[PDB]
Amino acid sequence: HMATRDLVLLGEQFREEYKLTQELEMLTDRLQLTLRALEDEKKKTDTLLYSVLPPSVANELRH
Amino acid sequence: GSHMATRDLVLLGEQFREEYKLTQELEMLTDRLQLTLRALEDEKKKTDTLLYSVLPPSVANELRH
Repeated sequence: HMATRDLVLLGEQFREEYKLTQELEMLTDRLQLTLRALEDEKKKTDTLLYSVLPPSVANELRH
Repeated sequence: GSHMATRDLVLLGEQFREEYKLTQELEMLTDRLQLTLRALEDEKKKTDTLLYSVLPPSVANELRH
């Protein structure tokens, strides 16, 4: 017993779930970009931390 | 000797706070992810109910086991 109402409404349910997965994709895309921004910031911080050291000590830490 | 001048110290302080700003954005985004997942769970149970509801009760009961 699937009337026209139930069929239309099932169609609308699928569409609502797609809007939500589209939001999940946008969020995860942004999360990956913000992680990359953190990686880039960290590279700068790390450089600054090495820069204040005596070179033989810096050398020793780099491995 | 080491050479951490006042400039280097101040800048390192600025590096740390720039990084906290980024981790705060990461926490916000992850919060929104979990909120969006919860809305999807809520929507999925409505869809699920609709799909059971159109079946003969016996069939739905049988699938529910």
